[PDB]
Amino acid sequence: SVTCPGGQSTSNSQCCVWFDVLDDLQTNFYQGSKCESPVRKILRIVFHDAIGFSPALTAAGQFGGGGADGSIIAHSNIELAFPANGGLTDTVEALRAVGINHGVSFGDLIQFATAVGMSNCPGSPRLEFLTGRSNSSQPSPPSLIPGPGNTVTAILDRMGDAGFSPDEVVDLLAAHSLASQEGLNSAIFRSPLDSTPQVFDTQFYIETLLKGTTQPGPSLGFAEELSPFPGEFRMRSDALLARDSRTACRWQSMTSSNEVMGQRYRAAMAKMSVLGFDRNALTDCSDVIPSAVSNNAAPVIPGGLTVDDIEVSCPSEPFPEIATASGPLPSLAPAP
Ligand code: HEM
Ligand SMILES: *[C@@H]1O[C@H](CO)[C@@H](O)[C@H](O)[C@H]1NC(C)=O
Ligand SMILES: *[C@@H]1O[C@H](CO)[C@@H](O)[C@H](O)[C@@H]1O
Ligand SMILES: [Ca+2]
Ligand SMILES: [Ca+2]
Ligand SMILES: [Mg+2]
Repeated sequence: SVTCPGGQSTSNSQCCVWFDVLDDLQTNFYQGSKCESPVRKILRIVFHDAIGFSPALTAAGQFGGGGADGSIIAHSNIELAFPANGGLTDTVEALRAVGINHGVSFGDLIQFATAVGMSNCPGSPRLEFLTGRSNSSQPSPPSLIPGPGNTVTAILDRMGDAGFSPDEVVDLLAAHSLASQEGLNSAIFRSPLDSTPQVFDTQFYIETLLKGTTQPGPSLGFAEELSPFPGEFRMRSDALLARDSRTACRWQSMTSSNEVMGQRYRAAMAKMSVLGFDRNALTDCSDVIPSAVSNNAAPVIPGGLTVDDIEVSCPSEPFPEIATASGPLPSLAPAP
């Protein structure tokens, strides 16, 4: 182990630079270690950056993309033109300057920012952080990012090609527990995807399974479905994934334990963090990531709804026993 200039101990000298980056991101990018829009955006970026990897394209004699190579920043001119990459400009620009001023690769920076961002959100696991990804990259081919109107088959197909099994697709989606939408229905800008957009918990999995009864906006936008209460937005792909036979059971098993959800997501994320790379070539700097405060709230079916309102879709196991909150129906405020 080594002791960096500032006095912090670490297992590798290549981790030292990150303590400075941590200080920078928390102060400025995160505006005081907060769990607001900046974290959710970075979470969109890390997914959109890494999934630009496709062994099948490579098989068809084409460039399949370099994965988590930081290409979304390096080639933002091309990638930010992608339909799926709307609303990310200001975030890409802010990160570009951080990577430049610290001499760290874009690929590594995006991964670091994700782990650090999540620590500011109660309930989040301590994500793994590897460093050593090259700073060079080619722009990602278009159409490698799954969209909200895609069919479950198409989604599982794209993710499978990248290396994720259906279970892992459900695990990765835990990120929607700290999410809102800004571009699917602008009339309800920043409507949350679950009742706790600042808490990494199982509410997302529970709420997407409740019967859709409400139209939160003046109209139902593109790829929008009815949600269980005012202020909450339900994306079509989440709705289908929650109920599809190929993913239903994993989804349901994610409702009762925050601990299990965290562990699974963390594992899935570690796998996604190295798409396009060989982890044996990277250096482990996980010890730099701070812990997130604990979330002790129990998973609950909100607003007087009961298990009778849950559209059970898994045939092999009963819906688990969880708490029920008293009414009335909540009305979600926009995410910050
Ligand atoms: C089946 C794959 C997925 C689809 C189809 C999908 C689609 C979307 C869409 C359309 C939005 C709304 C963006 C907007 O209009 O502002 C969204 C938001 C979000 N997504 Fe995904 N997503 C998927 C997987 C994931 C994964 C794996 C992550 C990252 C680990 C993630 C993280 C986020 C976050 C945090 C937001 C919130 C952004 C914000 O509040 O500004 N999603 N997702
Ligand atoms: C990474 O590449 C960009 C150009 O894409 C450059 O401006 C930046 O300084 C490079 N960073 C490092 C750490 O080499
Ligand atoms: C529920 O009420 C909230 C405020 O408490 C709104 O944001 C939402 O659109 C709905 O009226
Ligand atoms: Ca990429
Ligand atoms: Ca949540
Ligand atoms: Mg009822």
